Amino acid sequence: TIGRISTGSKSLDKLLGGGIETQAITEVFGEFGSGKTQLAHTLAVMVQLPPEEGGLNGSVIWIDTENTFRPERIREIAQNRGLDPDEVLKHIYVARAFNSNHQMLLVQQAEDKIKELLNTDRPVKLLIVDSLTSHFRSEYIGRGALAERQQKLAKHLADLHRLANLYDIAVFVTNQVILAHSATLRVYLRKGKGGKRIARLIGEAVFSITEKGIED
Ligand SMILES: Nc1nc2c(ncn2[C@@H]2O[C@H](COP(=O)(O)OP(=O)(O)OP(=O)(O)O)[C@@H](O)[C@H]2O)c(=O)[nH]1
Ligand SMILES: [Mg+2]
Repeated sequence: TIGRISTGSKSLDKLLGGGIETQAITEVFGEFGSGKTQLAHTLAVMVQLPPEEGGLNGSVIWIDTENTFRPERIREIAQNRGLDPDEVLKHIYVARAFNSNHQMLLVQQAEDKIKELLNTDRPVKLLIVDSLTSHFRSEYIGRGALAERQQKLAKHLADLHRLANLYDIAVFVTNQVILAHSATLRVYLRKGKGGKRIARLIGEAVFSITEKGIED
């Protein structure tokens, strides 16, 4: 069965069919400030809620490539949704990827953690890669790079799709914006009037960024 993780926004959840899915890679893409990292921090709390509150009683693996994970933003979102900020942080396993090759290795390490927690009452249910593409865009540049970059990212995305399907995990990846993509679901995020963010699947959802992370 596909699990669904609430985003915190009822509007965005509706657009997604109820939340971010397990057994799928969901890519959010959009310009600087569009909400990609804030959505990631909000899902890393939401997935820890029980299912009747929109979570999967799950743990989180987060591969951070631009040093934008903020443990205090997690604690705030958790505190404000009525969860213990330190227990929520204990269930997020963060690793910094130093380059695209290290990023690829970290996905194989993630399988070790996933296997370990599979017999626990908080199995990994969410794997975040923020940003999926930043290192690949820095490292593979110039004539011949398009093909090489796309082949390396296809292998990385295949590794991630295997973990999502084999272990019933939601994979959530971000991309800052003609080239091919292989996410299961692609969600375009942009800034709207009045501080809102607007999401479109590639209706529209509208959400805010608040003390609770993301919400309508
Ligand atoms: N309340 C709160 N808002 C924040 C915080 N950090 C960022 N924001 C707001 O959230 C908006 C969305 O930011 P992000 O999710 O980081 O943007 P992004 O899409 O990841 O951007 P890039 O990483 O630059 O591609 C920002 O414009 C800020 O207005 C925070 O720690 N607390
Ligand atoms: Mg970001």
